[PDB]
Amino acid sequence: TLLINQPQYAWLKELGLREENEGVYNGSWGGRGEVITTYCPANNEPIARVRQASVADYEETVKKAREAWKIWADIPAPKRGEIVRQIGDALREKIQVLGSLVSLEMGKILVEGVGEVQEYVDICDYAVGLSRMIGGPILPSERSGHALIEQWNPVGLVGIITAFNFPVAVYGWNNAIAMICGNVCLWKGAPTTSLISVAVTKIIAKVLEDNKLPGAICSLTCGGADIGTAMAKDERVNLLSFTGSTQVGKQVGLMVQERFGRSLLELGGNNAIIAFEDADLSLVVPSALFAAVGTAGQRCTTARRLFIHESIHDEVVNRLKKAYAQIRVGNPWDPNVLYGPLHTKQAVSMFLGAVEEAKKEGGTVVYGGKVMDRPGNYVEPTIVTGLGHDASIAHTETFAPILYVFKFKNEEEVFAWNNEVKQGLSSSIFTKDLGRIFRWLGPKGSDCGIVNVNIPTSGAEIGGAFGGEKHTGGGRESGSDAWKQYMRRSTCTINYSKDLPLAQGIKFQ
Amino acid sequence: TLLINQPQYAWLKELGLREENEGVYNGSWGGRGEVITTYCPANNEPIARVRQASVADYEETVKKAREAWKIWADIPAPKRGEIVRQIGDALREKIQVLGSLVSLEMGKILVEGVGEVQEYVDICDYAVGLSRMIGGPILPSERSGHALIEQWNPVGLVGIITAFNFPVAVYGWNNAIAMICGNVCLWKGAPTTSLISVAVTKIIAKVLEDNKLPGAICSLTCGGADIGTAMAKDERVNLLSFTGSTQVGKQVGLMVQERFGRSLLELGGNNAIIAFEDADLSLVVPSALFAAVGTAGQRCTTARRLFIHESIHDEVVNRLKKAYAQIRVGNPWDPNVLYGPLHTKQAVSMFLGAVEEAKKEGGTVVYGGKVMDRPGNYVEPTIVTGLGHDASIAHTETFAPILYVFKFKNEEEVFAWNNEVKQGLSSSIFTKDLGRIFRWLGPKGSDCGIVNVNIPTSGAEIGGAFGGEKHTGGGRESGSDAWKQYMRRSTCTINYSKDLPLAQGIKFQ
Amino acid sequence: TLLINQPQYAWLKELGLREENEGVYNGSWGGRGEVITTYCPANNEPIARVRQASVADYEETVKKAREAWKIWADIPAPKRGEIVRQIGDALREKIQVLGSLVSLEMGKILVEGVGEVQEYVDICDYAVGLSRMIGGPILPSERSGHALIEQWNPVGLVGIITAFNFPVAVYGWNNAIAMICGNVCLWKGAPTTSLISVAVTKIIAKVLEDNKLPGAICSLTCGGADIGTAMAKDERVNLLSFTGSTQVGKQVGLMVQERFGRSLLELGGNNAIIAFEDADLSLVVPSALFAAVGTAGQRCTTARRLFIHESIHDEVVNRLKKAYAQIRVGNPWDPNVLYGPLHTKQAVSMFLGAVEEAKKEGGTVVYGGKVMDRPGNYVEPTIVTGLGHDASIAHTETFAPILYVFKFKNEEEVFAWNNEVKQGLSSSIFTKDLGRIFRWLGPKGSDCGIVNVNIPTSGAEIGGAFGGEKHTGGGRESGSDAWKQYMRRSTCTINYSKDLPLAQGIKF
Amino acid sequence: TLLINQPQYAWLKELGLREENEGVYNGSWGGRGEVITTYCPANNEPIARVRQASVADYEETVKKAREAWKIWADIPAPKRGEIVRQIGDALREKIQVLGSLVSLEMGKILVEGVGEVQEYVDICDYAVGLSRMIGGPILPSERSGHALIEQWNPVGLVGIITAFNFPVAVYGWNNAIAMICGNVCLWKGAPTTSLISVAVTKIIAKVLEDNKLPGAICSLTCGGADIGTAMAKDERVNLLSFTGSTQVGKQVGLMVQERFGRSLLELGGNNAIIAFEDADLSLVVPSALFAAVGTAGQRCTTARRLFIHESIHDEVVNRLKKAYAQIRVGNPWDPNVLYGPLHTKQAVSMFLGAVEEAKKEGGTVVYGGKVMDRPGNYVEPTIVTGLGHDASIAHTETFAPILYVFKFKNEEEVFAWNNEVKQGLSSSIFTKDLGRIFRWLGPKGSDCGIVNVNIPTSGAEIGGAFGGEKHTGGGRESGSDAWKQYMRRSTCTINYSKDLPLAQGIKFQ
Ligand SMILES: *C(=O)c1ccc(N(CC)CC)cc1
Repeated sequence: TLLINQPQYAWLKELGLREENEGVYNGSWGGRGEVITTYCPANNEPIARVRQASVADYEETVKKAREAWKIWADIPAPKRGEIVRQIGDALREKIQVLGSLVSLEMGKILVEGVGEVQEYVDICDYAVGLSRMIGGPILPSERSGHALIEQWNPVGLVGIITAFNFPVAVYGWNNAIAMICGNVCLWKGAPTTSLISVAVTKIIAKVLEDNKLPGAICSLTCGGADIGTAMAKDERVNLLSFTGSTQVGKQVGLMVQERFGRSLLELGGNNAIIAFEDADLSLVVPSALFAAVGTAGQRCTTARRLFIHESIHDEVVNRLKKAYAQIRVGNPWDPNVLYGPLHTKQAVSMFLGAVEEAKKEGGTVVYGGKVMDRPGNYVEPTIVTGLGHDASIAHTETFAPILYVFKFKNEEEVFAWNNEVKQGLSSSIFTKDLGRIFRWLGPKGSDCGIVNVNIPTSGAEIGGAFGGEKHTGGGRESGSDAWKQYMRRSTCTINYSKDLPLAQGIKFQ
Repeated sequence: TLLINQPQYAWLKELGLREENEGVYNGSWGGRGEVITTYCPANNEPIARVRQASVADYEETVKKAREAWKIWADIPAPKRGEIVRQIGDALREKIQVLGSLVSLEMGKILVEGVGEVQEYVDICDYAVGLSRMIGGPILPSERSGHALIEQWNPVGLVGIITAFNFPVAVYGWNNAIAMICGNVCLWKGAPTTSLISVAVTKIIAKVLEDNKLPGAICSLTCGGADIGTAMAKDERVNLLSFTGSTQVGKQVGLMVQERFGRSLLELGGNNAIIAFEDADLSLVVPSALFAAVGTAGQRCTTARRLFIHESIHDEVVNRLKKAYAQIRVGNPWDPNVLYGPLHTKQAVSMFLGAVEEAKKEGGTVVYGGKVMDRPGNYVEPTIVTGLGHDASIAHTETFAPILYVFKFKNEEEVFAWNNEVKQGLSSSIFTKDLGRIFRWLGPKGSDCGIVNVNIPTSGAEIGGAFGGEKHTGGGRESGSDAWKQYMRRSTCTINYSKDLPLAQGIKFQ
Repeated sequence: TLLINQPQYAWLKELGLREENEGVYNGSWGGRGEVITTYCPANNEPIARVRQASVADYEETVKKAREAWKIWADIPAPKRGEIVRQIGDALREKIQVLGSLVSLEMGKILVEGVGEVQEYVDICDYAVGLSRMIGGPILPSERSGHALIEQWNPVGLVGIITAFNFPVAVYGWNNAIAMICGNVCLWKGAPTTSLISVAVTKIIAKVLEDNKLPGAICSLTCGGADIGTAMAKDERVNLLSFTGSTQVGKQVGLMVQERFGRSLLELGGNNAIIAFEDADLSLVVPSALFAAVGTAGQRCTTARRLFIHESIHDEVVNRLKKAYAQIRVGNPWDPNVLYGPLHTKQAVSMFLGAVEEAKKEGGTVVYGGKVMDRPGNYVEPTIVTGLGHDASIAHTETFAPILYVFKFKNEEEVFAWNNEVKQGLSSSIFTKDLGRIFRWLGPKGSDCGIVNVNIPTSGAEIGGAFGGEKHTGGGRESGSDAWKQYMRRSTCTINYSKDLPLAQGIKF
Repeated sequence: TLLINQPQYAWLKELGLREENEGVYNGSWGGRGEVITTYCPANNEPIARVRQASVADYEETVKKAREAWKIWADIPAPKRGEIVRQIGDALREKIQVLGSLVSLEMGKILVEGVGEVQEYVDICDYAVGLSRMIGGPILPSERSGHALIEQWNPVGLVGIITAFNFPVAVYGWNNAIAMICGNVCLWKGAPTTSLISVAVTKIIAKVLEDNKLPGAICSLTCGGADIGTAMAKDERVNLLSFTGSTQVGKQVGLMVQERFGRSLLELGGNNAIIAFEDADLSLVVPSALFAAVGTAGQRCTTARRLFIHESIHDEVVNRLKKAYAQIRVGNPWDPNVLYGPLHTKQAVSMFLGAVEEAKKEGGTVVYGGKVMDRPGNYVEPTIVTGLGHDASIAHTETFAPILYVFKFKNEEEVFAWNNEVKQGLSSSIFTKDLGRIFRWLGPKGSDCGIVNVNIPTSGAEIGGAFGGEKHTGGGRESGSDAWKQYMRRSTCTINYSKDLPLAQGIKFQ
């Protein structure tokens, strides 16, 4: 029996969810594709069903979205910002129930569920002001009687593919920025968080409908690999923002590049925390814990590698283990719980696989490493010591709560060890040395898109451009001038004079 | 026998050119790959020889360049700008002999040869000031006692692959920007302009060596497709700047995405001039002429499509016909010449082929279309009417002086025809209508990277970012914030406070 | 009796307004100064009274404001933006009663009273995003192992003196930008719009109070010339944003410059519309009309000079006559009314004085020019022809609905005539000539702070920096990088190396 | 007799200086005012004479510069940059003789004389690139069919009044920026450095004339307070850049404000150095020495106040006195000499008076404090301890090598002590504490325009905006966006649509 049919989950109806929901929106609701059932990862019980998009659904949707763009692009950017502001308020009005759904279908703890929705509300308030600012410089032309200007226009249709772990905010940050930039959007979320994608889409839909705007401006085509690949190969998709694993992201990027389209890739992470001898241990230990076990280690910015100086290595590990024992586990919707279940049953298997490989490669499990004997997809937060820093499994992103601890001696080698992996999302060092801090930020420091000091790998905010380097994709979202990725630059020369070109010996007229 | 061994060409020696020249520079001069002889396209005679890089030479060069980066990247950006300043002066001191070499080996007329070198001089002076400006904003953090900064660092090794038509300035614009940004450069130019590449490298090498800097900061590895492919597949090449055809650029782009590297693609063009009924025809006819026949139609920004409104179609054509008949043909280095040869004999084959396919697709040759009985690779400037705007040969970049003329009635359809091709480099309308001019610059206007008004498609300067959209690659060079393509962005959060994270019910210390 | 005591004006109570109101706020409410009574320009009746600030009130308010700054400047800018966001929402909840108060105490039509409040609401939303963006560039130092950064910090206390014609939004645009930039604010509104100042202050106070912040962050000291003069001389006022007449602003600027303080001046205007022969007359006539008679000619951006090409002059004027006679007059809060009363009785007399002085200078009144025989400060919309462009009364800002119409021949001279006056706020041409348009925007073009094409002199918005040149002050508000005027710049070089200076022959 | 008649100073003729020189340059060279004689501060001997500007000279010059502006303003900004580039070149060619003139007439040592000319050279190279960059943003209008652009135009005539201590570079940095911004310049340098002003003018004059440009673009009218006051009152001076004392600057500022003009004020300084307990003393001692005695303590950024923590107070003071004794004083035009003479005889009097006023204030001279028995205006570098930090002479800018030393205990109070004075030009702290450094840069830190860490108060470069706060004037020169002070902003809304305003119940046509 589906949870949404049980009286205790009647609050799901406040998001407009039913026993069977439509997973396509383009002004109209539909879905002739495969009917998927999503499950609560805390108890493996089925919640509700979503009818995904068929190829024909995708086709019709893309066409409706591009026709809607003809209208949306002619709307002044500040007025597009007004729509985004209204989307912000609309999310506020549903922040608790939507945050509850995120906890229910995805499995993160409630304050992170609500918090993720707040991140979307926050990016909306940000995009409202940015909508009056987007543009380029007026340059002084070297030619008398000419103007030189930099114009920015929408790319057209922005395809948005998102991962499971942040089923609201990742789309949200692409949505808010793309909309003020005059783009229409097409969403294909993770299949396992389909209800969430429908819930958000319903909220946005009403805002567009109340303002007499075509709903295809924020289109939805639920589905899996097939819909996603279609988006990657569709020339009508002017920008494809892909958020997910490196393995899938590599193929999406290659498909987009094949058709000379634009891609925005936000891929995997393997982020390290480095603790030098002069570090504040009262700061290092709790920072490492929450960055490693937060969301059960299912953040792209999760701390997965911990380099500690030889002098303080044993102490920091011992203090970590005593703190790992206090981590409260249970239902994600339980306010006393710090630590929820993994998203899927396969995630649990990957967890055990990495643990076994780590041990085989000489590692030692000083805490955890076992599956919790209880309903749901619960595993113990895990700390592994002894592995060589260049161990294969350590160089591999395992989307699970496993922290590999390494020893080091000097600044030069430990910087290289942070950079020696293929991923390049987030990084952090903990130290008080002024010279070291700036070298860390310099050309011989971290090669990551996020480079932090005395704050763990999860430290980011709206004002800055978010993304990573190398195998992380190189794309950027949110702040700074990240909006430029959602627009096309044109360099324009306007001759307003009555001057004629030099004839060069040629008799004209 | 070689031209360089003749008295009238003794000026070649002033560029340090000999009978056979080493085609590899990395601090040392060498080359053990295939020997190539480059020819003057004006008379099809051998000039001199260059010993190209072997694969082993390339490996050695990359190693030395990356080692040279360790030193170059530690040098303050303004001091890197001082180096670029001296490069500019060195080019100034050799501008006539180098300009002549460009005219001799590539085949553009002398004023454009010198002019191209002048462009490298100008971008150097520009980069000097820019070296003191590159960087990111300090942002206000949402967290108390935290600083949020945006850092920019060199990507490292910048591979530059350039085309034949601008064998100096294309590399030059990439070089000046990359160097102030802290990168080392490895250059592979077009094989048929190898002497020009060696000459430029000698000039830069002397500056680097006079400043006691490792010469591998500006490395050279002359070679063909194999050396290029090696660069495209080399992980040690952080950024690959490719300037060339779309066919080759597509494959280069894919190899780079395959290894999650960075590419900058400046590819083919099929640029259109659109003349409206209200256009000043005394401005249109000369603008169209010079944009079409300039550099024997071998500019990437060459005008290849000419849309004329029905009312003025025949008048513009006749005036172009009478104007074309006055174009002065001769050797590039001859005074007061306007039109030289095509670069290769194969390029002449393409010319004839496109002409044949044109009249087979319904086109009429109203001027030119034939080869000139003269030493070298000389063809007649050509005007073709009657072709449908969607004809296959019209949607193709034929790098020869062929101008396709079309009729249009209204503004909506003619904007679409400019945009319907796969290329998206440059575009121009000639009109006096205020509204139309802004619609042209707007979201419903040209889709090109360069959108001009009352100035032909060749209209571009340093101050702005240069590049195109769609199949042109998306890359940008020179002005605005194009320097960000040669650097990696990091978003950095610095905790300078003594605050500790919330305990969340866990007892630490 | 007072208007606030009559049943039909009971809606005033929704704004916290009483018979007699405190005109001082600094976390606490008070007022031991003189009691002022403001009046309704539509019927010359008293609305309610306000206790203005005494000297002691001013002193304790400044001190409390600078104390509150120690807390406010430590609050991260994005969080300050959140406060400004809540102020925006609080304004939305009172947008109709506040807009009605503006129509009542100031005199503009209801849609503009509401419209002015909406402008404050919009600048708040704008400031929210901007609060995450304010800052300077990290620059590449020429010194190895050195960092070069441009920092921006709040100036501290920002004094805000405002005019009567826009008694809500002018303060609003200053308040929103100043707050995200980390400053505290002291507001001295126009005396004749004291109730509006109190009402707006009550709205902001609750938000600050609900968020457990010191109320002095947005302080209010109602008062006249003496309080304003004090702010101009007070070294504890790090920035004085002044919005008012040129005459007053000049003295304000000199006092602030005397003590090496910072000033932001937004002063008078004498804004011109120029209609060339190639202009769309269907655009020119209604644009000229609304720009000239809007808010009874009481905008700083109001069109006062109209230059028309001699070939279209007579046609334009005639069409303006026919349009002017359809202008609907009445109560500003009454529907379909386009035209309310002047702000004060003094303004009416100044209106008549300019009319007579224009006749004596050789001008001709082709429409209006008289006082309307009705309750309130109502005067007819006026069009004056025949004056020479260099006439004294034309060069003078008369804050009243008077439009001076001139003829011109060439583009060169008419550009000079727009620039020849002392004011330099707004300017507009109506033409289709591509070249002329860019010349208008160029070095030989308009010398004004606002330079418009095919849109009248009142064409402005939030995204742009708002201000004028020459006798208009030179200050800027709202958009672009106008926030820099509310902060101080510092250029910082940071040596993080272990390298020592060159000994230069000396042994250490 | 004059020093320009002794063949030992024959090199003065390389700058085109004669016995009596014209001090007025517009299109022509004139001077009907008083004839001033300038003296070498090292031997109190007359060098040469300069015929200064009469009132008629000033009126003619002003009128001629405004006519020249009509031509100069039509010249594209990048082409104006080319002129500035040539100015930089001409200075390079005369850097040795002009630098020697600075040492002769002003009194600073030769490397600082040549170095000051190099500063002008460098800002010229900086300006060239900037001239392609100046402008405002294109913004999205909230109105359909409307463009919103920010424009920047020259202010017109930029009047420049400069001090004695930097008689080349201060004008230089004003000139380079003002010119590329399209303004003409009127220069009135310090009366005591008249020869330098004329020499600099002659260099620029040759450049302008060789380019067939009206020489009035860089006009010169030598004079004292009378010419300066006329500029401050002149409505035809759209911008007055004043560089000098706070006393004079105040009155200048008031006059310009009286007539609603623009002023850029760069005034007095009273710069402090704060050394905390955790400071590297190997860095502090030489840093404080060179900052205090540099240019005989006649820099506007000279360190005049020195706050040392009580724990390290006695040591640092001793080390300074030990190093102070090693300072090699002599002729400025002589090698290995670190300290030269004061500029005038009146400067020596002010020096002694300040020494006396500090003794009566309870301070103790621990080194120097007396005049040097030798020709010229030579004084001993002085160190004063025991003074109260709020002593009247301590808050006073005495333009002589006098360093007041104060003790402190905690961070909050010593920050206040740096800000407690009227001056706010430059400030420096020396420490390693991460949190302290950021607080120093924060809202509760220094109130100065230059806020340095681990570098003396003389630390400034081209890239950043140079200027101070409070009684220092508020003006900014050189880097960042300081160029906006030389131009006027306009916010331009362009209606390019065919739309008509709402009739509001009125019948039109
Ligand atoms: C002139 O009357 C005037 C100037 C500025 C404003 N603002 C901007 C601060 C409020 C909309 C209103 C009126």
